[PDB]
Amino acid sequence: DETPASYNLAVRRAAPAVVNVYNRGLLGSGVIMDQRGYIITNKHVINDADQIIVALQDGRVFEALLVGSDSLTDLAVLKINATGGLPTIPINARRVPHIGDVVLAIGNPYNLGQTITQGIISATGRIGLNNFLATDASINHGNSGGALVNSLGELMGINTLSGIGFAIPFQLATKIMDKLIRDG
Amino acid sequence: DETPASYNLAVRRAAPAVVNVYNRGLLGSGVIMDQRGYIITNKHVINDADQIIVALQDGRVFEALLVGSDSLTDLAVLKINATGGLPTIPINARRVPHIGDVVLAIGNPYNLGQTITQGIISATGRIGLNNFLATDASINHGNSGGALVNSLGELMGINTLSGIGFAIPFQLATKIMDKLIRDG
Amino acid sequence: DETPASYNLAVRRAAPAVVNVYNRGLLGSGVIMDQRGYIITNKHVINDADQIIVALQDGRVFEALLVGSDSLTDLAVLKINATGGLPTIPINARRVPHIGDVVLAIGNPYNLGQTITQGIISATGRIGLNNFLATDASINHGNSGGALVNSLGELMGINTLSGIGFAIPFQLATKIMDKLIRDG
Repeated sequence: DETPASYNLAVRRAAPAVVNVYNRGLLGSGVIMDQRGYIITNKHVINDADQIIVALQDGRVFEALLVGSDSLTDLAVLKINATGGLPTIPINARRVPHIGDVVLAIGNPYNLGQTITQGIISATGRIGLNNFLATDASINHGNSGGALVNSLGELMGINTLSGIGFAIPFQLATKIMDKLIRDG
Repeated sequence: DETPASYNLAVRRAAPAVVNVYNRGLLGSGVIMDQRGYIITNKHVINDADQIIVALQDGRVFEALLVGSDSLTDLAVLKINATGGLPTIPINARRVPHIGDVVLAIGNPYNLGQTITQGIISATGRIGLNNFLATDASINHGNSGGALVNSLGELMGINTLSGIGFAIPFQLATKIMDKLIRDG
Repeated sequence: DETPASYNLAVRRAAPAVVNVYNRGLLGSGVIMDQRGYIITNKHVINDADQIIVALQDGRVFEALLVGSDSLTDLAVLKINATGGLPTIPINARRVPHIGDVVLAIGNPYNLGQTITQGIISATGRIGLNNFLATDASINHGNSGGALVNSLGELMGINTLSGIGFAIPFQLATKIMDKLIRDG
């Protein structure tokens, strides 16, 4: 008949880029950022990791290398052997997230698998030492280190644990990722 | 002046079909499925029921007959004496629910009466023995056995208790209802 | 590229009118209602207040006078010295809030500052002595006494504490405010 109001479009372009992270010693989410095979995630996920294992929604499974992390922003960067065509998380550094914007929270809890929740940008600004993004989309261990995107699928932030949920603005998460790629 | 974003349309066509269920010995929700007077609900609602009483939003009140239930899917089917014109829950078996679709949860808790909550389809797939639908719309005893419909009002599922809520896909709930109408 | 689904418009026209309320003896939210400088809030906020202090999002800070309150509806009315141009909360007394309508909850918790959450009108009707509005938007002490507006920004209600949140219909809140301006 007609067309149901839906944010499925955003799911198809963003969700395949979000990933499951495992420990395989003798669990959380992550986000493929670029073709080079760099993935963002959370420290509390990969701490004391023995072997890091990444699993995509297309069925591919890799062993990840821990590039570097940042206790301050709780973020961590992994590195997998990028092969032929990787799903990457849509990014627009020219986009200015506005408060009230619709956002989808994407994460693959070890229980249910990939789960999309819906809310809006509740607030932004600074609250710490040196920048956060608040949202009423459910944000727990199940989707921590996951993506947070607008109705267009553009990456707004990386779900974090710093009725209200938090994310790290994609603009900051980028900078942090880039610096962690440093190799003194 | 202008027109507020609203999913009221879906409410007008679906909500009148959702019903209050009572015990009247010496409480939950249900859904009128067809003109014949068949209503879907939950087992944990009608278990050990003495007299089942159905109440519509138009003010009509019937005594319901328990056709049959299914402990596996927690569903149950009731039967009331369908009179002149019943409100039935819109159904489209040609509709494929997509993840991210907007959905409304409809249920009449014994406290507040009919209550509509809003979310999206978080996830689908299988997780049990032989099929579920996950959503971030509030789903509790207040709306259990209630309807879950898209922005068009089309039935997506039957609220169940198997920050995340669950429903039984309308495609499966149909089959289950049909089989329960069996009378060895 | 394109335009993200967003209720930011409603934020820009309504949010500047919502206010922080402080005690400054030796905390909650409020809503500027009219140019005269009348502000609505909650009793449990200004009870036993020594000095009431109002703070706008534009940086202006006033000392408020308690006009009057109402234990029944938990509302309270303050009065600040309206100067040149005040931000007032959009009001449409010709608008009929429908169930399913999108609504934004606006409040400035003492912790995070102004926070917008999103939901819909779950239910209305009466439930008390002499009229409420239910919604699945988060409603806590952080946004109590705050505004609740539709996607157009029009005031629907005043967040109250009477998974479900409550507000006082703007039509009633108006009448109550007007009567409290009485001075026997």
